[PDB]
Amino acid sequence: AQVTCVWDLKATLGEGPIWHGDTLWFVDIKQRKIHNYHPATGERFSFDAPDQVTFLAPIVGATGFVVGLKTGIHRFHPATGFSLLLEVEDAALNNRPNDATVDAQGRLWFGTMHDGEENNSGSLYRMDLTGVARMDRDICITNGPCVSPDGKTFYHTDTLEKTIYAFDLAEDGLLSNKRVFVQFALGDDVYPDGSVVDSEGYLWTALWGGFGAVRFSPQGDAVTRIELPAPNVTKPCFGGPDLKTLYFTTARKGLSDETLAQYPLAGGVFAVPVDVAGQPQHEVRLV
Ligand SMILES: O[C@@H]1[C@@H](O)[C@H](O)OC[C@H]1O
Ligand SMILES: O[C@@H]1[C@@H](O)[C@H](O)OC[C@H]1O
Ligand SMILES: O[C@@H]1[C@@H](O)[C@H](O)OC[C@H]1O
Ligand SMILES: [Fe+2]
Repeated sequence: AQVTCVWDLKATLGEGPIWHGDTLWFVDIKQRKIHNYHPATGERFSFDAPDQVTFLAPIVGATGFVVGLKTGIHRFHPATGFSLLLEVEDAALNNRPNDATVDAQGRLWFGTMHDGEENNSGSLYRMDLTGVARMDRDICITNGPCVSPDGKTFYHTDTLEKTIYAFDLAEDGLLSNKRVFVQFALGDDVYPDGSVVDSEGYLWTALWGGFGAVRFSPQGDAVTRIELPAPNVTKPCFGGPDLKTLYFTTARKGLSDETLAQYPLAGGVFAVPVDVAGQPQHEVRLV
């Protein structure tokens, strides 16, 4: 259908969109901002973060959000700012968190990455009521943790290796039976960024350098591709009254001034109606 640039925000690294409280929340990692977009009114709110902020997740029985800062996992509320919840990694790695999801058990799955985007020092983490467990390792840029509606399949992306993996997800939160789900052969400079799983179990993957997003069947076959006037698309997010408005964050990061003049809406927020609803956002169980 028609794609609308609903917020010509020109973010440096728009990322981590979630639908919460009937509005769209997301981040600009590199401008260190949390953004909030109210589609019903067009109202926009922005909050400064004391470090790069990479993901947002709401909390069971509590206000505010748990967020990924470069310095660790924090609680955030607009009224009180940021407070450290826990550190996950040696700061010496020059890592930062990146993408995250909340599964149906209130577990927060989030990745880390080399902030310099060169070292294979990133990991996957599972944060729940039993603590924080390292689930995978040795990945330069992690991305797009997500779970299927039935809770039995978990997807995770190695962006620079152009590969999405699928795992069996057990009821105690353990992973097994890792296998290639999709390896990207869509162009020299096209990499999978963030992904979400829709209500039918199909995977939507935003394309870095691919000017859009691709919907994949549970068997790993592309069924639909959405074009946006922005070379780097970072993550999809289902929102709107019935989770049938697919929002996308995008990024100006990595694009030359010439390319930005050619694609000036890069870094904007885009919305397109789709036929299959997304999954409802889950809240993290912190205690
Ligand atoms: O600009 C990028 C910077 O933000 C990142 O930290 O390191 C890689 C650079 O390309
Ligand atoms: O650093 C960026 C990361 O945050 C994004 O998820 O994938 C693209 C990278 O350039
Ligand atoms: O080769 C891959 C193909 O199998 C998948 O369906 O679409 C993505 C391609 O990269
Ligand atoms: Fe990402």
